Amino acid sequence: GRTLGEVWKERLNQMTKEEFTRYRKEAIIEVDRSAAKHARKEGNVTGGHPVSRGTAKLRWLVERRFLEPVGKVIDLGCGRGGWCYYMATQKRVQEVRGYTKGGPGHEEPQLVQSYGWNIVTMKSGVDVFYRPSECCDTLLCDIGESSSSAEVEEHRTIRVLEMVEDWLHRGPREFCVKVLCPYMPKVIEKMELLQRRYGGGLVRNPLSRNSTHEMYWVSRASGNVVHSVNMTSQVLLGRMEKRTWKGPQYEEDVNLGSGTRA
Ligand SMILES: Nc1ncnc2c1ncn2[C@@H]1O[C@H](C[C@@H](N)CC[C@H](N)C(=O)O)[C@@H](O)[C@H]1O
Repeated sequence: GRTLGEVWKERLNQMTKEEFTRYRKEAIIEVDRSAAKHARKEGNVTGGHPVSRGTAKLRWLVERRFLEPVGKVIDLGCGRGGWCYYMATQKRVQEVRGYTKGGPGHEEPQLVQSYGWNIVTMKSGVDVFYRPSECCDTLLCDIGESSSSAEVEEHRTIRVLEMVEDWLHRGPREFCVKVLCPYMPKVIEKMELLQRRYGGGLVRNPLSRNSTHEMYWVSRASGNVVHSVNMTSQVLLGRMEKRTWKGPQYEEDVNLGSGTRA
């Protein structure tokens, strides 16, 4: 259909099992989680290992200044807690509150003791779509249930964005919101309006797998929404037609350290 994003989606759903798994990691940056996995088994809760691949993703963003976490942090759809625990290590942050659905099929928050864990409070069993908004200085959201249907994803992304705006009008100046399907017309229009009222821009995280078109709307980014999205659709589409396959590119999963913060 229209938009490069839609052709990408069509081509993805047409791949065989083996090519789909090969393609999703091609040329993306991927942190090694071996040590984190063995620490979980041995119960090593103070080794400083992140609880998921999510922290390395948020680190990429914060390290490039796409946002500057500060004050009270609320993390919607915290899952295991990768973003909460990473935010707990930032000096400007003083409180981290995470909410996640939990329950069968969903990740439960993992309680570990990486640096600043005492400032973190995660509550499971909370479907954020029904929870009235709360005040915060930094708002984070990483919700986006994928679907083979681009229309389903468009609807789910709009739902997220309308939910997120309820927390934004409260005052959070700093934010990072995952936009599951940014290429569909309704999300493009919704984002253009959201960008007018709250600034920021769409950024493609190189740690994301090629099997998802997800991009992050962060407060300290800018630029045309259509341009940014199409640019990403092109990179994703180009990775399907390579003749030389190099697989995922290694990067160390940085240690969060341990201890508590005053
Ligand atoms: N309606 C919802 N309300 C609250 N949480 C949700 C909802 N839908 C999905 N989720 C959670 O959102 C999470 C998405 C994850 N990718 C978050 C990972 C997290 N950012 C990390 O770094 O570890 C999942 O754990 C889902 O269970």
